[PDB]
Amino acid sequence: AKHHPDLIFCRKQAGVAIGRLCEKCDGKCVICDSYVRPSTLVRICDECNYGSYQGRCVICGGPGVSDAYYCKECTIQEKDRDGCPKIVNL
Ligand SMILES: [Zn+2]
Ligand SMILES: [Zn+2]
Ligand SMILES: [Zn+2]
Repeated sequence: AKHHPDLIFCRKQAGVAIGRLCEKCDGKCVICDSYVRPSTLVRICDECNYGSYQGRCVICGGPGVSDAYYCKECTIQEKDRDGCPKIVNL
């Protein structure tokens, strides 16, 4: 999370690529880490989808087994409207 100073939200325009979650993170919200009920499918930007992290867990980088969602509280607070929710290093 950030917290960290070199870490931040990509927030680039999301495209058609769908964020994933590993077995460990399944059900968890990409933004708040809660298990509030899933509300909207996570999409990531073309750059976050490229490379080593492709198809990997959007939260931890583990092997993706299911699609990531924003929870209902997050969609109410409009956290899905900011763009790509992946944490990046910069
Ligand atoms: Zn949430
Ligand atoms: Zn991104
Ligand atoms: Zn994970």
